[PDB]
Amino acid sequence: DTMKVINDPIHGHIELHPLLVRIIDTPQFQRLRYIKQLGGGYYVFPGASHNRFEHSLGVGYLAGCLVHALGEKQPELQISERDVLCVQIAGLCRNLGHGPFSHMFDGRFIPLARPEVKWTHEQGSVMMFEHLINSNGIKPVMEQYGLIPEEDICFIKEQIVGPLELWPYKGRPENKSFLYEIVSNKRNGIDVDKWDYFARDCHHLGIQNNFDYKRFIKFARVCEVDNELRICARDKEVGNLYDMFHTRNSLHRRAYQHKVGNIIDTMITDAFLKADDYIEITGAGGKKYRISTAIDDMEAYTKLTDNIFLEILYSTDPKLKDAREILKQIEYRNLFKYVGETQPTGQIKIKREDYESLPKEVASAKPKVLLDVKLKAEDFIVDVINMDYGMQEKNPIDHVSFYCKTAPNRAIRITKNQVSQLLPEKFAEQLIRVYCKKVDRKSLYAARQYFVQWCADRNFTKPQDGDVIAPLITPQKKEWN
Amino acid sequence: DTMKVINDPIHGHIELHPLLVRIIDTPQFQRLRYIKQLGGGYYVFPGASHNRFEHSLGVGYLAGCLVHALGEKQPELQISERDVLCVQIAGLCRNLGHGPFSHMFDGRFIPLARPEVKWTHEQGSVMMFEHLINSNGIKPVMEQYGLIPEEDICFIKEQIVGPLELWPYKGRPENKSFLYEIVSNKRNGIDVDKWDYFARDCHHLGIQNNFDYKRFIKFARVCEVDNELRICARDKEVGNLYDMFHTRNSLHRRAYQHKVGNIIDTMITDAFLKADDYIEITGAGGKKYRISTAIDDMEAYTKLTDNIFLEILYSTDPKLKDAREILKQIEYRNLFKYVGETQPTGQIKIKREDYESLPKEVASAKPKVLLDVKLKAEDFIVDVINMDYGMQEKNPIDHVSFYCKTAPNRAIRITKNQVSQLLPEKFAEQLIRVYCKKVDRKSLYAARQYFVQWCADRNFTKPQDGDVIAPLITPQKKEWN
Amino acid sequence: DTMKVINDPIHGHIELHPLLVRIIDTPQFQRLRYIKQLGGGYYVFPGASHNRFEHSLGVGYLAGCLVHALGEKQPELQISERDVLCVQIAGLCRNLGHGPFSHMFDGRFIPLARPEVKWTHEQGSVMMFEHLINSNGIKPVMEQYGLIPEEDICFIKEQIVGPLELWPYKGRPENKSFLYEIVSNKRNGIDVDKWDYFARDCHHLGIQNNFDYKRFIKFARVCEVDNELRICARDKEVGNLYDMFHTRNSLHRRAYQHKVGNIIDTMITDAFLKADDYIEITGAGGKKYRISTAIDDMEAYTKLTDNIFLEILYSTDPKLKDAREILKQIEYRNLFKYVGETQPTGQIKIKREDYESLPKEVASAKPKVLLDVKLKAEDFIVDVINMDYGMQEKNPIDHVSFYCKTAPNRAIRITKNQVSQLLPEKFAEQLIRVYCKKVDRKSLYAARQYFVQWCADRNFTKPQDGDVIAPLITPQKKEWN
Amino acid sequence: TMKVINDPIHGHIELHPLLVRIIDTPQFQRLRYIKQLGGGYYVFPGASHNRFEHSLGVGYLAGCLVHALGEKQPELQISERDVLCVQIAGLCRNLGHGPFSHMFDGRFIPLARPEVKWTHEQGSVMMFEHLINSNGIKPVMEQYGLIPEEDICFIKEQIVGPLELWPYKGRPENKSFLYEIVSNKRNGIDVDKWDYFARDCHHLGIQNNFDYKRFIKFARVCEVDNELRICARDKEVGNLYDMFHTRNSLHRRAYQHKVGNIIDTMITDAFLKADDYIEITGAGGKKYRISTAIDDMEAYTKLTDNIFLEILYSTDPKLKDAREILKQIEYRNLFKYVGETQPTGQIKIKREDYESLPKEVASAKPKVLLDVKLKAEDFIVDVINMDYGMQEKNPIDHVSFYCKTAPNRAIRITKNQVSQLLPEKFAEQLIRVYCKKVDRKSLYAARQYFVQWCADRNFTKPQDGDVIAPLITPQKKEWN
Ligand SMILES: NC1=NCN([C@H]2C[C@H](O)[C@@H](COP(=O)(O)OP(=O)(O)OP(=O)(O)O)O2)C(=O)N1
Ligand SMILES: NC1=NCN([C@H]2C[C@H](O)[C@@H](COP(=O)(O)OP(=O)(O)OP(=O)(O)O)O2)C(=O)N1
Ligand SMILES: NC1=NCN([C@H]2C[C@H](O)[C@@H](COP(=O)(O)OP(=O)(O)OP(=O)(O)O)O2)C(=O)N1
Ligand SMILES: NC1=NCN([C@H]2C[C@H](O)[C@@H](COP(=O)(O)OP(=O)(O)OP(=O)(O)O)O2)C(=O)N1
Ligand SMILES: [Mg+2]
Ligand SMILES: [Mg+2]
Ligand SMILES: [Mg+2]
Ligand SMILES: [Mg+2]
Repeated sequence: DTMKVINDPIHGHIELHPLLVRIIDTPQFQRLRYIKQLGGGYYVFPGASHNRFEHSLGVGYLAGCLVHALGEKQPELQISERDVLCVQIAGLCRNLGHGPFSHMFDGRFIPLARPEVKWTHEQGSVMMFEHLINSNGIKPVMEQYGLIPEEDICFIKEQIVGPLELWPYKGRPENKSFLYEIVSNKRNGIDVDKWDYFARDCHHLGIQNNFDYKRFIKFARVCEVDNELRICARDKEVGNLYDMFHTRNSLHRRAYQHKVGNIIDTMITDAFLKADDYIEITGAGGKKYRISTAIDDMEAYTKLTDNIFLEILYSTDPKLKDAREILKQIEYRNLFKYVGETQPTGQIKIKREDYESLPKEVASAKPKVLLDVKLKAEDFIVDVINMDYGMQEKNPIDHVSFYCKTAPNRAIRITKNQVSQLLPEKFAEQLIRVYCKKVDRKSLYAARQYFVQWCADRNFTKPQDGDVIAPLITPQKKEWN
Repeated sequence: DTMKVINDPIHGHIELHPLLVRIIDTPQFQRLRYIKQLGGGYYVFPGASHNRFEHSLGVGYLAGCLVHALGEKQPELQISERDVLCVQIAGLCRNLGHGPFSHMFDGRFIPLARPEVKWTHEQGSVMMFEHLINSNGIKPVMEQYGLIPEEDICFIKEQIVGPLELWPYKGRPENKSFLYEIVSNKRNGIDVDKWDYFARDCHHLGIQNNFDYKRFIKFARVCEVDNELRICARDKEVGNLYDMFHTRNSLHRRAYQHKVGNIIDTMITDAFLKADDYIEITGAGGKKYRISTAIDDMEAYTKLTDNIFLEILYSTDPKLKDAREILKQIEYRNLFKYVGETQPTGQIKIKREDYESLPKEVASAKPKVLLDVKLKAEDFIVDVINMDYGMQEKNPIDHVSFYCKTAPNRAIRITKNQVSQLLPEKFAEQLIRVYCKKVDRKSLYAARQYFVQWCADRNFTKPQDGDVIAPLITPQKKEWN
Repeated sequence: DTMKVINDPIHGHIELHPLLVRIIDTPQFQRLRYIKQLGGGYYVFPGASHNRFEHSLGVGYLAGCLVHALGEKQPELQISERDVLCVQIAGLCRNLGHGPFSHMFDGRFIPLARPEVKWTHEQGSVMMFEHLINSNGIKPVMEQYGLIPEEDICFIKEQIVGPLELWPYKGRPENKSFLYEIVSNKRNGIDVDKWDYFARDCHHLGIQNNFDYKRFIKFARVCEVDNELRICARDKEVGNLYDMFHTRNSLHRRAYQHKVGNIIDTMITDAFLKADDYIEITGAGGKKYRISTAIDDMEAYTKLTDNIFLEILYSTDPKLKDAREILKQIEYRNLFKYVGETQPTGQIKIKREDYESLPKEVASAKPKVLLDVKLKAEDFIVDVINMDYGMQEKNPIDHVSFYCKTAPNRAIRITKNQVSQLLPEKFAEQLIRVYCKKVDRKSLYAARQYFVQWCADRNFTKPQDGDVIAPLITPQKKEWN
Repeated sequence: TMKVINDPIHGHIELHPLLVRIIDTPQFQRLRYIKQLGGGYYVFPGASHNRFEHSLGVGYLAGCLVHALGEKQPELQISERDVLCVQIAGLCRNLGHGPFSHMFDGRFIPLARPEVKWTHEQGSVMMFEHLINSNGIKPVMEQYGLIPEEDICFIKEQIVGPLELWPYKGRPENKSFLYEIVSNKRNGIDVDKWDYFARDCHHLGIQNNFDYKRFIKFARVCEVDNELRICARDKEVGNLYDMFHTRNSLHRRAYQHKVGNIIDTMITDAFLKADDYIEITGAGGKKYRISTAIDDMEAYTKLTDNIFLEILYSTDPKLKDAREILKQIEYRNLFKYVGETQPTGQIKIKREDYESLPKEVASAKPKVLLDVKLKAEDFIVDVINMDYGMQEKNPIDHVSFYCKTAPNRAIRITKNQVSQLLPEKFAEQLIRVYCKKVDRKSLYAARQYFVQWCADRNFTKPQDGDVIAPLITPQKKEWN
């Protein structure tokens, strides 16, 4: 038996071992062909038609490259063909649990539709994996290639979700600790999933990627850090790591949190809410699930994809009128309208428990201005976006180990002051976007007065356009002028 | 009134006129987001997730580039804003008629489901364009921006499908003849649709593009050729024009006619045929249409997209069983198996009316070999692919006009023997691929012996691997050495 | 007369007006073919073989794109073909005054050869432009295309060096003020020269570019600011402008100030100092000049290119032995050895008058360790590098104007707090690199100890590898751990 | 420890320290001062790249191909030692290039030294010898497990072929396939091409059609006529025809560009007029000329693109003629392109005839009234042989393939098994004519002689023939 070759525009010709092919050629993996990587970003960036499927191949490919690289350079690590496959499998499978429109589903749909449940795509990836394995006769095929399903299935799932329950992992011991850093690096977020999506999202969005993962791979080594074996970067490359998270943040600003992309994701989510009662997805034993409950049964979830959008769009059932009308207004580009953007100030930190209350606050504002129409809470959306370097307030580069040229086996720490003064002083912040559902000229004018008035009242930053959109309101606030 | 900017990975930041934006923001154009450009090719090239929507924006942009370039260099042509917009609209809309999986629908499915009808995506584009214009109050918007609907609608349709019936066109006179060479060039095939898909398909497939469309635009001029003002290429660019069609042929060979890609298209088509009695598509006044009759009402056709594939795959209806199973086999990768490729020799052409007879002819071969199983006509698929330079046996470069540096207004002609001896002798050929529906080790062995024997019997070329797949058959034929 | 097309790998097919062709085809322009853009950088990045010539074509191209784009969108500015040509010429001739190995020459060599005189490549470009025009008969050709020599030459020089002495410019009035911001923007540094070197350097270096100059041009508008017409960016592009300076700093970190690149430049400069007396360059009327004095006569400077490197390398005269040995060490790669890098803490900064004393300070450190050799001051090279966003301590985005979508003719200001808390808190810093001229294991061992001890004594930052290269030294300083 | 180098084409390349010692010599570093495409840079301003970085990439790619063969097929017994000798050959096959690359051994040496037979390959072998001996590389080689007696011979043989029956001494015939990596004499499918396709394209602003990585992935070693050879996958045969189509296309667009070539020619004339006056020092202190530097490697080491500027900046009265030609280049006062034509039917122009062609053009008698009469010396006639690397032969007839169902069995694939759309011929000649007199009247005359001459010889009708010579082309019925 020989390898399958697959051509990918990002990575070129990738070789896939027959076990990986077996996993890929299943309904549970192929499902990822019908889930757009960037959700509603396709409706803003017309090149972003790419799906989770090809992203997963790439992650699997890169996990293999990193593990081979480490193995060829340091044979004393005892990296086995078995470890390589298990890392490739984890990389292939870490995106299995995504739902329709990727981050729209667990980021917006599930939290509103079922506020009580605790669901992430990572948890889904682990459940969908198990389902893939059992439904498809994968265990014997693993054994055929030297894998041991008892330990290795555990290893794979641990790589995706972390500790399943003082070394906390059963899949592998502390001397393979570095394997846990490849696919999903819980310590600092420097992993191959980022490296595929940087290169791949840039290719499709029409933005260029400034981070060189192949250079990182050539400089990476394993060293003993606090009695674990860990992946270490070369000292003088610390600048590139900082830039890696800078790039992540700027891809979030330019594309992933695009103000129209997010409002499209919001309109899609609203339509899913209105359709949730009347759509049925046949699960295991012929049982019936909703869009919001297909997450409890992997056989139903298997069939939950972006197709839901077009089920609703093309439906004739009058119970779906409301859902269908909202999708129709997306097609006509009759979208909820962007009013503006602001941030908090000092150490105001807007908590999740207060998200529901923000539209009422905006409608409660009392601008000293004569207004033709008057707007209510229902007429406002307030979207709160938590921008960070992947570790809330923490600097992930403080959780990175390095080595120097003169003694490559010796791990060292590097602080922000040892690198540059031109680096960020904070590593997290919030943006607040405000939109109005009432879109004629007179409503939009009013929305802008209320909005800027509210920014004034809450001591938020002056919107960039504030003097233009609300010249009677911005003189009131001393901090602004 | 301002231009929308859109960012395209192929062309960068494209500007859209408000009238173009009102056309794009309709159900009839937006449906092109759910039709893959390369149909089944996504299932072989994982980067080829792109859809018809982004290709159409590009054709529209490049149509505008070529018409602006001509207008700037040659003001005497009297090219107006109005002409520019109609060329852009024809370019944006020339792909409106595509069905599910693009060329699969009009090249595999409709010929087999509706043999009696003359259907092309071109004729669909015109029907869909009229439906788009009437359904969305576009005629007053055209008038708002200085177009004259009865004249300009005719012009737009003529650019897409040719004369609607001296000078055969009603929309513009012969002094504007060159404008009909931009979006769909019936004389020699050199047009902006090709240029967009060379660049876009190559970006997504992972095969680099070798044709430079920007260089062609820099050198393009309008000259008088037999009493019409036509587009002329610079003399010493003739070589790049030959390379253009060489590139087109190369992409057909590597990607568009990939042997697995074509058989996935075949399987899907099969699923669609078995499903066609049962799928209802709701059209005008709530009447119901079939997949095969959606082409008869544009309201229904508006809703006929790649969605149909997943409607079938996720159906529970027992009546859709056989269709659903074929699509499920695609997911497991249990595909009909490729047996080999051959071509006709000498004078033999194979006409479209002989296609049905071929699986029978393969089944009737009598290979002199020990064969465990016996295969019937219904076990074989025979795909006949007509490969050419866009004009059957004709050299399209014989239908291009050139100018020289010393007399830029004087059109000339250039023959093949004035360019190079390293150019093709013929400009059309046929490939014949044979596949087997039974996929076991023994049926496949038999399939190979029938196929190679059939090749020998019909005097076709020796398959490349023929001495390996049937070592006992290929000795018999002296022509094969 | 028609346009020359040139194919550039960065911009594609650029059209050049016949006047521009005439300026280009002179010894004074063609000179730039023999001057490497990145100096000694090619000896580290083997892709960086590019010369100032192609970069100059690119700057002129982009200068025309920006002026044409402003003209098309805003006809009310009265941009004439005259203005376009002059801006293009200023763009082409901006780099005429570079010397051998570009920034090496005016950044290292001239300051050490002729400490008293003050020479910049900007003034060199103005003096070389004049000599180009005068020696080649360009004035009459200017007039043949409707330029007015006395106004327009003044305008061209002014766009390069700024005012030649309260509206300070003679070449154009205040109502064309925006034209002074295209080629060399003295207010904030946002200009087309950067845009060309970002794309070009990246293409050659093998590092990818994050900045989209074409997006910036699409969003640019001229608006009234303090009673001046200025170029304004769209408000919500403010983040991209910050990203632009971030990309510049990043290229300086990775490439332009590479530690080995800089030392090669330093070694080359040392060879030129040793050669300076003996190399003769013939200027106006057979007067003889040195490498250091060819900047006084433009006929000599025309003949001063990277060729100097090879004339020294290939020489056999005993007078040049010392120069020739240093260049031979470059070939053998027996370079001065990098010791390490630190930065100053607090807001101490090292003034340019202290730079000479710094090698003596390093030799005067007394690390408490067995050293087999003592090093003297002349064994050390100390390279101090100012990193900023182009305006020393200042935020150049404070000197940029913006407009918003609701009133596109109203200029506004945006402050750093209106953008992001993730931005740099400072805009300038110093790097200090230390190298040793004695390269054997013992001397380098000692240099590391002198070095780290000198960092400790001065309260500079702990070198990243300090614990590894000087473990007997770093324990003394409590703050380091 | 490896050194890492960032190349824009290939990315981060790892160099074994033995490679680094070869590279860090005067003999290898001189390749920094020799442009890959010669006078091409004077037409394509992106093509500033030199032979140095091309050499690195051929070295990297030779390494990639041998490694990949070793990993896929351990039964070939490819050792670390074999990998290093193949990387060195790859690295060193360009060492013998002279100023402006193909200008030097294509134009200047054949005119200045017609007596001698000289190629850049021979020069790469002589330069490699000098590199080794001048820099103490033999003991460094021993230190990494190489054996200089055998391994120097193997490296040389990889560049130049056999140095006089299995013809090779550097390796036995079980390692036959290793001779097919750096410079493949059987069919021209080697890594030198792959690097230049990608590199030249990147700098020229033309996009490359060929996927070398895909080729490496599908490559295998099989036995073919009692010899191990690199074989390709059967279905990749179309890609191989494409590779040669790409090569020809790059020749047409860039390497034989009508002005690039005429700049090479002018530079070549400059070097001919300077040859008596430039002196370059060699071993034992002996002086050599531009034309005789090839006889002494210590002198040849100092002979690079710098000679062009030494001539351009010179003050010596004796160099004035050579200096003026180079100054004509700066001012863009070039010899003028007149046109292009080809022979017809079986006609083939012989290399002994090239000299006489300008006499033929000047001796033509166009029926047109002319102000100027032009002599033989006013014309340059450039004959360019365009092929698929093997004169009239199809290189894909010399490639071995394997199919999926029997990967160890070599097969042959004929052109009719592939496509009817492929070339029927694999070689042709282009004839370009230029005039050294550049005034409008001379150029108009040059055009009438040229088209008359094409008509006399029954060559192809130039493409612009009815426009440039409307009074000459109606005489020829074959043309209309
Ligand atoms: N010339 C060419 N053909 C295919 N191709 C892409 C498609 C796919 O991503 C990858 C492997 O395709 P290939 O056709 O080699 O594989 P297949 O499985 O059909 O053939 P087999 O080896 O089983 O006969 O490359 C590609 O980029 N270029
Ligand atoms: N930083 C960045 N933003 C957007 N963008 C892409 C997306 C889209 O194809 C094109 C225009 O987006 P923009 O955000 O400018 O338009 P929008 O309509 O949302 O803003 P408006 O002008 O209405 O306020 O650019 C892009 O590539 N990079
Ligand atoms: N096929 C091809 N040829 C040239 N070329 C590049 C080189 C050069 O930068 C630009 C213009 O070259 P061209 O050959 O068109 O100009 P030339 O001046 O020799 O021809 P003329 O028009 O005077 O006859 O394009 C290019 O990319 N591809
Ligand atoms: N950030 C960055 N730096 C360098 N670089 C390029 C230059 C060069 O071709 C290759 C290796 O450079 P590096 O700086 O890593 O090596 P050097 O020999 O100086 O460091 P050492 O390891 O000896 O300390 O990469 C690169 O692309 N990006
Ligand atoms: Mg296959
Ligand atoms: Mg908008
Ligand atoms: Mg020309
Ligand atoms: Mg180093």
